[PDB]
Amino acid sequence: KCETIHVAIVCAGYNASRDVVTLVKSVLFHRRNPLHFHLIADSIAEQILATLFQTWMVPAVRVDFYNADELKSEVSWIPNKHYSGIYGLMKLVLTKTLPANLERVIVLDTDITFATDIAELWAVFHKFKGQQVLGLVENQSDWYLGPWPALGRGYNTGVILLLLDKLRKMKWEQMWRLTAERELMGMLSTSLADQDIFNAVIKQNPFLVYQLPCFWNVQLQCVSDLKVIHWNKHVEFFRNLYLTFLEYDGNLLRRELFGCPSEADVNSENLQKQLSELDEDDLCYEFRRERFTVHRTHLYFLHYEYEPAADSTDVTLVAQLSMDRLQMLEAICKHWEGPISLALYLSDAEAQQFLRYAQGSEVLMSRHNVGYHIVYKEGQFYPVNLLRNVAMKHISTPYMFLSDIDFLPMYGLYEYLRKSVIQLDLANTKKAMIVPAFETLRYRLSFPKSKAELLSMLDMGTLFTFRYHVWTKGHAPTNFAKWRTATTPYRVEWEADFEPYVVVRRDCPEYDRRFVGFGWNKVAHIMELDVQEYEFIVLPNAYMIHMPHAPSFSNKQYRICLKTLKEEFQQDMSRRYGFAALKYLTA
Amino acid sequence: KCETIHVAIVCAGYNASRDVVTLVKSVLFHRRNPLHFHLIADSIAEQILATLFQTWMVPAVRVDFYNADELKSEVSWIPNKHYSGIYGLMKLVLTKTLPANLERVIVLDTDITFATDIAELWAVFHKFKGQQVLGLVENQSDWYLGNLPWPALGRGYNTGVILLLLDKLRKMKWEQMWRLTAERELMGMLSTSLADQDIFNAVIKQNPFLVYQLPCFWNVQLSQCVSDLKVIHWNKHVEFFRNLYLTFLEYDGNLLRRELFGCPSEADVNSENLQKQLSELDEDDLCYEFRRERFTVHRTHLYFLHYEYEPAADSTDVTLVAQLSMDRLQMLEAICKHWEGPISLALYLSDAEAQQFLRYAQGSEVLMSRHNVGYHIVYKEGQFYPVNLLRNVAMKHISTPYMFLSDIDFLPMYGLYEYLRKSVIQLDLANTKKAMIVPAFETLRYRLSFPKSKAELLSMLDMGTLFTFTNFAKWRTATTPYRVEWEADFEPYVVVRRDCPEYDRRFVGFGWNKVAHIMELDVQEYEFIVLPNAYMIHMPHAPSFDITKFNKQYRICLKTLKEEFQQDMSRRYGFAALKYLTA
Ligand SMILES: *[C@@H]1O[C@H](CO)[C@@H](O)[C@H](O)[C@H]1NC(C)=O
Ligand SMILES: *[C@@H]1O[C@H](CO)[C@@H](O)[C@H](O)[C@H]1NC(C)=O
Ligand SMILES: [Mn+2]
Ligand SMILES: [Mn+2]
Repeated sequence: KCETIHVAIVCAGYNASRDVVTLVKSVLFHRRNPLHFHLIADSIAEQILATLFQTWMVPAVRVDFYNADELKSEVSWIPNKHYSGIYGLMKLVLTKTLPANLERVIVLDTDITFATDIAELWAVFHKFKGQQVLGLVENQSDWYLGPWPALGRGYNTGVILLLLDKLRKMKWEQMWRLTAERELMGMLSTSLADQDIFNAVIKQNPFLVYQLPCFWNVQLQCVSDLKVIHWNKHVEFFRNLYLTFLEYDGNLLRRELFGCPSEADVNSENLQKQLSELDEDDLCYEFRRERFTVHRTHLYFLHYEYEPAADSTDVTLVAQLSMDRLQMLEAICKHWEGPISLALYLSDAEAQQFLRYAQGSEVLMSRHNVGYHIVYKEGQFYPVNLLRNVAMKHISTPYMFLSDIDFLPMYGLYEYLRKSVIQLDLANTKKAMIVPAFETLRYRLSFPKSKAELLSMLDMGTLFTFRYHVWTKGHAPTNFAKWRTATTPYRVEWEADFEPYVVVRRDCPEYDRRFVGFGWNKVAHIMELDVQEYEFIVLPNAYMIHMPHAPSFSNKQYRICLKTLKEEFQQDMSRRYGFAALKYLTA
Repeated sequence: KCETIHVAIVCAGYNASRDVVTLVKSVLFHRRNPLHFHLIADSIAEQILATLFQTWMVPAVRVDFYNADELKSEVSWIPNKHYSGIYGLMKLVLTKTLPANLERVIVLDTDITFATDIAELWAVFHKFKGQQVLGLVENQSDWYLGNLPWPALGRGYNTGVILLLLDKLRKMKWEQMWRLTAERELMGMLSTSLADQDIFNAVIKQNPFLVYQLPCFWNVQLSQCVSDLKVIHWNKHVEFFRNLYLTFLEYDGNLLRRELFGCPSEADVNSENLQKQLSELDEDDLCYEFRRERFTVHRTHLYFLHYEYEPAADSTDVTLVAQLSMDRLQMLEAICKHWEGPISLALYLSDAEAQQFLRYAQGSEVLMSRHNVGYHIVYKEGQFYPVNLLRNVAMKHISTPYMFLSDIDFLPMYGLYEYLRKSVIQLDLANTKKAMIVPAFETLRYRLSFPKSKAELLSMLDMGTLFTFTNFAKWRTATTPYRVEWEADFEPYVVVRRDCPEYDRRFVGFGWNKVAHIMELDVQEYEFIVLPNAYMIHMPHAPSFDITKFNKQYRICLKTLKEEFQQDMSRRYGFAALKYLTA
């Protein structure tokens, strides 16, 4: 029928989070039933996958999280060759942690790929008989034939089918615990973690197992017949399946399936709401719809480790990019030694291309303090403020430096900003520190190593003020004339369309998502800063340089619609704040 | 069983060719039986689809072509408001054109998508009874029920999906039957609005016993009856069906090369030679992947977009030839602004990227205004950028006697096209083996004012904003084309006769690909002539993913491929080759 199929997965860390996304893409493509994922996760996986599934909005898919750390005390007495083995052991205790009403589940490891509809494997449960409660595929390796005890060749636990009711009725907890203790007296440690334990139980209790055909867990023989693949001539085809699912557009999987009632979690309810309230006749409909659009988000795509800073002064460089600016990553890493947060607007293919590039970069693999957040492409305009908000929400520091992927910061800018947060008393007062922005017209080989070199180059016409030839306003309030000779930080007041690059405390106002596509977004943000009486201080020894780039993908209606978005922003601001808004409209 | 299912499709033109590839993807994803396609095609479709199925190498799939142009006289007497309707009319004559041994077929239109195994529809033939020979789904529009009309029975029927019992149709003298009906109706109605469909309906009006009505769900006309829907007919609830269409558009066609699990096929001979060549290789060699990719066959889709070439009066027309990946799509409009003559492009894409490119072109006025650009899709496969396969695909399929072998990242000078034509006449390229060199420069400025004369070019060089990409002084001041000799690692951009030697397919990835090509031109005694007034400029761009590929072993293997080229050259030619080794 439309019965819901229940899938339990243990997943800890960043790699497992990626891998489970790939598994889930595989199940969804061929699925025809509702799905309920029970993710037993550590804190890292729980955060990443929680946000991921919230923003994915897959119809008819429920996801429950179970804290895996709170489970280690159940299996930590069983020694393992690899510490990660403890997570494997946790399958043994699913009967305890899963809800009591849940009668049967399919357990999968993260390196499993589906090649068919999961309803078939789920249907195999009906062929169980009597005291059969475990469904497993023979271990296709000769590990147990030549080592913990096993029944014949033994069984692989990458794919397990559990009758939870019967397992609870048989008091499975006591049984596997006794078996484990009894065998652990002789064998000192488990090599293959849960797998070992399971085989011993099935060896001791050969009535428990129902052997699944080889083809429900193809451990990489028996291409039509192969249905579930397990990684560790026909290999090239399956590697192409795996690559096909890595790169397959997750957004295509939001497809609804009738016959079955769908569930719109809570975010989908409100999205449907907002898209209904809209005026379809209005010619800026795409702008309003992308004001409310929800993108798949995969936080912390790569391994991440932040080292707690002594001071409460640490600063994160925050930026966003699409694939055409991948070239900037390493450059920034050479110039900025502190933590970095990046929102990357990619397609799934581009996400995996980025994966390969980053793993093949010495600088990127040596940096563990850069969080790379993937916002998957959707719709027609570059959601610059969505991206900025995603990057700036997920930082590990009290202060952040809001930059572009296209600037290279001054060498030593990071430590200088920390000294500045101390010097300008950013801990006790509401201030926005400005980093003066300059530009170059072609890539250069010697980067200025001092403000004196900066000034010499500027006097030769090889460096210029940022956007100097198009919008001299926007950075003119910085006053580069007095910055030139200044030695003390100095205060500047707000002017129309002013758009500096600032370092601020992390809980500052976010960007307004109504301004999709290229427009007056940063200007609106700076106005938001100025109403809340953020003080604009220019730093006498800081600077950043914009690298030249080709334009990225100008209809008259688009100009008109931006103008209407600007108007509606000023009107929501007049209502939002009050008399304070007036000094900005006269601009 | 392993019984073969026969599918006949009428396809003319470029749009139809893309659409039929989509149809075939959807059939292959669900098929479990061998397949035999009967493609009734105009010349364009025959060229396109012949190459596509040759390179696709789908197991257990046979493809026969029937020249549709030689069939026009069968139906041209039936006037239509659309000339394209003529190809529709050709369904009426399948009993004549399909082979005599062929008992039954499924006829499909190009805009059909399958959602299930085609053997189910094929089995529906067994429910036919008595004098029934035509299987059709009711027409879901109200076209025949009112003024929005040819005679029809009730709703009428949709002709996008038809089941034909060819034996009984031949015994019934079906040709005279529908012809009689067409003429009788044609005396009253002056022309057909919907072509073959009308005539079919007229027959069913006159002969209501012929039809077996298929359920609506074998031909869902979209312009309700979701699990039960099996075949979709294209023309809120839309998003589900467009997502199926997107899912088949984006599916990796190469995955459909999987073997038929129950039935042994023979994969013609293109797989026979691929298998031979991949067996003869030495797997112990550390450049095995390069050698394996020397012979890989990539799925190829020539003329992915509408193409229309205007025959040149004189025999001097030149084609700009180039290759690109998705990351350089931005360049197309620029090249079209600089080169008004014909263009042939090899695009190394995935299926998703191919459909994204379709969208991009559909939204570009400069690209839609140009009908003289051929877009050839070489679908990605393997590990290295098959640059010379790409160049060869692009340069073989041109419409002109001469070709300009360029790179996607240069913009040619304005008016280069006419200059090259005038040059082929003055340098007598019709009677002699010559390679005209187009001097290539480069800029590091991203906001460049493109020089509109050689004098402006030279000033920009004198101010340091342009630089070379020989005696530049001889070119600087030259006014006559001049001859230059070959030198080590020589690599100019040349305009040559269309039958010059092709690129050597062993050079996968970036290395001595062009060096070897130019070296071939020099052994076959082409003259290198520099044009004094031609030039093209390299525009700065973000790097591609070549930047990732270029492992130590990859450097070693590229140098090894150069060595092996020189060695095969010494064997093929002789002492004339030695002067290139001494370099
Ligand atoms: C996770 O993958 C990264 C590279 O993608 C690797 O450096 C790291 O060691 C992996 N973590 C493991 C194997 O625990
Ligand atoms: C072919 O399809 C394209 C869509 O890309 C359309 O713009 C064009 O008008 C079509 N031409 C014909 C003759 O159907
Ligand atoms: Mn910029
Ligand atoms: Mn280039």
